[PDB]
Amino acid sequence: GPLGSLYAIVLYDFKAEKADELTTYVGENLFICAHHNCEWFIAKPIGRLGGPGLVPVGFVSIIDIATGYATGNDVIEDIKSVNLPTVQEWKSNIARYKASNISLGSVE
Repeated sequence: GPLGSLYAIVLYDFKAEKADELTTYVGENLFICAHHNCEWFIAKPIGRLGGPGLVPVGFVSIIDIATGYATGNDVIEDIKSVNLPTVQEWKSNIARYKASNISLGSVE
């Protein structure tokens, strides 16, 4: 129901090929930072001070908090849920805005 934070799950170990590509690990948990052509994703691991990076969609799945299954949904639908801005629209926001604070709710 509530949105504002989207995440994905690595079902396969990705291998950074590009010069800005990032490597991943199979059966891993991570969150998308952006999406390109609803084909590529802007990964951003914390395990290491770096990222973000480009990752394949076939190597990541979107699912809600649970054991780890596929309901049959898609990332695109989740992209419009978390207003997941395209890597192109993100890069545009980068160096555009400045660290700020926004209203936040509260509920145990």
